[PDB]
Amino acid sequence: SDSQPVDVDNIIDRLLEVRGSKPGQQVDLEENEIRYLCSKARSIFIKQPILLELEAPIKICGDIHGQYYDLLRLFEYGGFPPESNYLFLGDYVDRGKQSLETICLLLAYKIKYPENFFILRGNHECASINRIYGFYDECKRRYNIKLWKTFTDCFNCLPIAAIIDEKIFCMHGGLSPDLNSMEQIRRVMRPTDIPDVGLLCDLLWSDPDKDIVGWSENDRGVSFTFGPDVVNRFLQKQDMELICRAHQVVEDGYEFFSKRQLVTLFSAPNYCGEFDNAGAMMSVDESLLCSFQILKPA
Ligand SMILES: [Mn+2]
Ligand SMILES: [Mn+2]
Repeated sequence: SDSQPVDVDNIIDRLLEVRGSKPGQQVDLEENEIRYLCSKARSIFIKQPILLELEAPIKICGDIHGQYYDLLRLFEYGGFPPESNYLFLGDYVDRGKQSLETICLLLAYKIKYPENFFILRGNHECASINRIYGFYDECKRRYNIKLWKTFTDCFNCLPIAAIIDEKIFCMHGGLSPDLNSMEQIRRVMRPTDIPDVGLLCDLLWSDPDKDIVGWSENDRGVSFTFGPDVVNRFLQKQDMELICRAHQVVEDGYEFFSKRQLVTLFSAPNYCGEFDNAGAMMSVDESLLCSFQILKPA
């Protein structure tokens, strides 16, 4: 009577209520509502495979980094669920100052539309990184450290890659020298933190590099860079048409690599208030043709 079961439809309403407002306006979610979001989505993440098999049509977004009103802006261009299906590619928290609203809306939509809304792990969906780039501060300030740990236990169960109609391979970062076969991705055990070495690390951290042949060291201090030859060989070996990744700011919101064999998507316009970039959202139709909706910075 005083207690109630958490209602996901009700939480989505309060999250979308600030649509007509200024960036900065928060959303009071109750601490048990957020634990419900984390625990219910965690259960869905664990049931669903760690390598998602998805079907077009689908809209795809890159990094968000707590720019919550840009998340709302993306849904205004793409169609609020369930009007469009979605795949997000990671990096939901840190750097911006409304990571809480950002991840909460995504978890809510994962729970409400579990067969039509999908989110992948990025390298900022790890307790170690997000305790230096902002999400830890934000949870502590607005709630408490124990809630932040509820998020990271959930983050540790996030799927790590996706395949769209056997032809588009999707991940936050890039390829790995240890990616022997897709089965190796399916066997990655959850929950786990992101290691400093190995297949899972590279999937969430590696970068393409136009000026390299093969694999070289990554200036991020972790994982590697790969050249156009690496993408070419992987698509031949795996019989696929496109790698769709995020993880890097790109001026026009999207940017191809190795003769359009790989695309980088970035969905946070005017990233950090510094970069003057657009955001892009990639639309994949049943013919597996890709088009881009562009969100220029306000
Ligand atoms: Mn990022
Ligand atoms: Mn990243």
